[PDB]
Amino acid sequence: YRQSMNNFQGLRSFGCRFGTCTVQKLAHQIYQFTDKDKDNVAPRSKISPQGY
Repeated sequence: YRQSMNNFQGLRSFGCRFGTCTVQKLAHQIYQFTDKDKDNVAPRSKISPQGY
């Protein structure tokens, strides 16, 4: 089993200008807690961990 990794304003939420830890990889969640916009894609449609 696994759980959250962390939580804060934004201290360790960045390190590389581009790659696997940039505004692009971070914004992935920016629209996950609000989901204001959509582009024919969802976290459930892609993967299906079934709450693991």
